[PDB]
Amino acid sequence: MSQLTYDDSFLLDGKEIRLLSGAMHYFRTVPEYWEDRLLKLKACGFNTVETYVAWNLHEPEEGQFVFEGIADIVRFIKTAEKVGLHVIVRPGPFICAEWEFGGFPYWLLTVPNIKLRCFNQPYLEKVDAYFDVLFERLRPLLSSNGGPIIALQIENEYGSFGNDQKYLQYLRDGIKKRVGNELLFTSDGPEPSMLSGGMIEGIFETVNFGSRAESAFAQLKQYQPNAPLMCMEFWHGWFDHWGEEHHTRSAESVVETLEEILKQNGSVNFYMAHGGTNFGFYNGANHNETDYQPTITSYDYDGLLTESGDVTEKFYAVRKVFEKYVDLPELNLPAPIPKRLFGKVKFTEHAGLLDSLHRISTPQKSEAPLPMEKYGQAYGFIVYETTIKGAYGKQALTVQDIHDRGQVYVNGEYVGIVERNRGCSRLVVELTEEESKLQIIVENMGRINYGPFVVDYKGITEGVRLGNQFLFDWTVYPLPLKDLSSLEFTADEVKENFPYFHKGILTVDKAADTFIDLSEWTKGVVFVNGHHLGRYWEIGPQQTLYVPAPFLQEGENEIILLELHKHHQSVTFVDTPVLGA
Repeated sequence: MSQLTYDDSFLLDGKEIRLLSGAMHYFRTVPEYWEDRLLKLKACGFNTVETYVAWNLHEPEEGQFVFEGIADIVRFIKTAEKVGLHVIVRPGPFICAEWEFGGFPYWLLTVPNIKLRCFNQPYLEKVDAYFDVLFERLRPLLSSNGGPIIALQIENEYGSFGNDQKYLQYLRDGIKKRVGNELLFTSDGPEPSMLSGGMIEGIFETVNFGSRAESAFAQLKQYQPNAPLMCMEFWHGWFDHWGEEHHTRSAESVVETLEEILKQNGSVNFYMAHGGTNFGFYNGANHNETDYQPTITSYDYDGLLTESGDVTEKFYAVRKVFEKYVDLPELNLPAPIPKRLFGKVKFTEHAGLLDSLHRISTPQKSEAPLPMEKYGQAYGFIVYETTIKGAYGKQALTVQDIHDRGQVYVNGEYVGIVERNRGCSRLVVELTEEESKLQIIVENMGRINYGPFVVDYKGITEGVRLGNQFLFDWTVYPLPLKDLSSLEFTADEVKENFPYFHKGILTVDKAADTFIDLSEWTKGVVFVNGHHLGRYWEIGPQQTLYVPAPFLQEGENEIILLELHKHHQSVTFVDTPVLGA
């Protein structure tokens, strides 16, 4: 059986090996396309593919395990094997990655007494149960069992979050028992605090970085002098938050750092080789010390392959470097996947979200506003509703706190938005009627996936108040938008500043990859044949949503667009994306 080990250098199958790995996440590309992307990586000269495992995808509700469709990690890994790649699996359980809640299921948030990523009994119990299932699926795929999985990562970048050695040791032991003799390793940033916090006794360490490999490896060598050098995440690109300029890095730049790595006899994992897409509500977020920053739908990442899988200038540039260091076959790529424009789709039908509540939700009641997790809701929008009795007059309405955006209505009139980034949590309302029906439509814009604010409840965290007076007696409608089939539509009025579903039909001669240009619109999401594309927002830099061909069918296709604020008559399908306005 093959085993990866190391002494001065990595060894596999009786020979020195340099790992040249590419990151690709199964959960970020539709399954129909996994082979295509993997074939492309192999063609570039990678010998390995590396993926995280997304716990939230696999255990969306506790005890409900999902390994189907885009979540079929077994299929993905078998695909890598077919194409001839070694596999590195990075099972977390926290994967960070710019993904909702760093891969943690929303339901962790409601576990009594839980503390994350430390030696905490409730937390470990959950990890153990999940790991028991997950490893059972992975086990046939271990190299020790003849499969392609040669290594696994123990936490992720733990040193950036904590220093709980008991936790790391427990995790190491827990993974060890569920696998074979595969190589176990950690990764961290090349800084003393990170290395001290994140290394585990007896376990190989790797570092992650975007530049300055000599420095990075030198730091690593202070803690781990003799073992082979590996950059487990070479951030050759970067990701975007809404409102940012699109991040790119030149091939020239990438090459310079790659050479630095390789010349030191370094192994490398490109992050991301293929990035793909944060479909649905799966995007992550960050928080700096002041502001919450939601990551965009596209995960193109300035990757070696584009979001839709196209080879790029970086790809050729990297292959050329690889050729200096390993002998490779003649380049042979798959036929490119066609992209088509499909033109304008008119929206002839519309439905107001506030007018559809029982069509797409079931009301729940509570004395105080609770965050959405408490109502059993992971992702999407939630409407909170209460009646105020008495004419209060002019009041300051405060949402304490708003995670992360909401639209406020009084007696069916729009009054404004509250936003997480702050000072922005207050509005002035005028309550002159005997009773006032208050409605707040809240968007979970994505759970934070890195740093100290990761305990990130969504909805309304504590309360809503007028002055200091909290409001009680709520009705709430969780809107995960999983099943829209009960919606009905008219050609009737549409109101600005109220969310509406807009429905249209796209007629397709033959399905092909395409992009929806949403530059005219303001903020929302789109569904194609029930497939949730992700979010759009006029602030950019992304202005199109990728539509994979598999989402489409010959004939009529159902396009449903939920727009939050400003409404228009149509969208247009185009053959190239706008990721960089």
